Amino acid sequence: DNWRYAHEEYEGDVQDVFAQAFKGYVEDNSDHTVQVYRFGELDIMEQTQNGILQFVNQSPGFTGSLIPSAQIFFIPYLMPTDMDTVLEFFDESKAINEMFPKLYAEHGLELLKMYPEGEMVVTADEPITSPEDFDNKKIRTMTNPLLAETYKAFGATPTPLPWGEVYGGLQTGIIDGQENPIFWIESGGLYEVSPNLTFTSHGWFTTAMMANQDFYEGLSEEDQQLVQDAADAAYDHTIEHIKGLSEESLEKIKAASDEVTVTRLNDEQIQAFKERAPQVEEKFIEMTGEQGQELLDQFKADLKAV
Ligand SMILES: CC1=N[C@H](C(=O)O)CCN1
Ligand SMILES: [Mg+2]
Ligand SMILES: [Mg+2]
Ligand SMILES: [Mg+2]
Ligand SMILES: [Mg+2]
Repeated sequence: DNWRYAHEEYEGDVQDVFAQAFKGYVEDNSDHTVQVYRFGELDIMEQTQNGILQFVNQSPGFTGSLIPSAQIFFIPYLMPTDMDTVLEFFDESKAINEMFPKLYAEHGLELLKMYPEGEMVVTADEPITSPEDFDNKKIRTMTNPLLAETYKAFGATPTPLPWGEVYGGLQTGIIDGQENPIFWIESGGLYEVSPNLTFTSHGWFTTAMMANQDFYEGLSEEDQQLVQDAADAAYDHTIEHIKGLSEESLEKIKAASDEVTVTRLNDEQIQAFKERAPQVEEKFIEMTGEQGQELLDQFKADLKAV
């Protein structure tokens, strides 16, 4: 059979590395093919829920509108800063590995893997060292309600836009900045039009890969196990890919542009942003109720454990 798989990124980007590794495993261990669509090549969540696509890689930044619990990743300062700790969290978290699949299943999706891509970095038309520096800045975010609340809490004017409108928007001043991992800032050339990078340490860009659940449940036991084993292979390959990637990506940006500036917030500057985090957490629970509180409690337990 041929299984269609869509993701949000371009050739060679972190989601594509995961996708090609998944494809490779399926094709090396079966007679099936995986047809991968990169960004723009086909909405993708709609097409997966209605069965046009078999697999989709969608980030909580977008899925959080449909699946409110996925907004948890946008509570700032909740996630750890360092790669090693984040990796252990994604490996061991009940919230990630048991609770989230149930929440996705409510929407007709078989959640196969969640994984990190890289630390979130702000880019803007000036260095952002305090919430006051965000005042009257239009900062583009992905399109979920809580992420807009995070940026409002930080002092910015969130301008939730889809990805396609971002480069041009920064170029012509529709927006004043954005947030993304360094590998994407590099690969998308965003540093050309948004040259001041600030490492706020507030979060990680994370993503999820899932199947249409009716499709998955219709597969033979053998093929279901093939998919699980492919997802595991892809996860391991991708985790190895992201090791050192942010550092390499930043060196590439510095090599390409003398106009780029890098601001790393110190502990005092970080605390000023962390002061804004609790009211975001309360909005998350007001958006998700007792079920959201249960997830958040487990997510926090899991972070304590690592
Ligand atoms: C890192 C990344 N950013 C996109 C965005 O900010 O819309 C979505 C796909 N991947
Ligand atoms: Mg100002
Ligand atoms: Mg204002
Ligand atoms: Mg150098
Ligand atoms: Mg040069």
